[PDB]
Amino acid sequence: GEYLEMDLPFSYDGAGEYLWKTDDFSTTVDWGRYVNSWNLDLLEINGNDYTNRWVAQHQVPPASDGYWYIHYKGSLAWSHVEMKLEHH
Ligand SMILES: [Ca+2]
Ligand code: NI
Repeated sequence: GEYLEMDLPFSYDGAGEYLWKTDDFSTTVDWGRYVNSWNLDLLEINGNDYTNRWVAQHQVPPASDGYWYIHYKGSLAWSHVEMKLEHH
């Protein structure tokens, strides 16, 4: 299971189980830069459970190498995650 690097903003739609990594999360307080998901079985980031929950990027601790390691699992065509900036 290799973590595939991606850049923000990032979203994914549909079923499957995927491993992604990024170093692009906000580390300063910004309630506009968030992660959200729905209809997932699992969304874990650095061992923290965010499955189907809204969280600001700055609330998610990085790993000790400065990356965020994301494990996604969904079983539906409308399973979804997004990691992005609030448009307003
Ligand atoms: Ca990057
Ligand atoms: Ni605008």
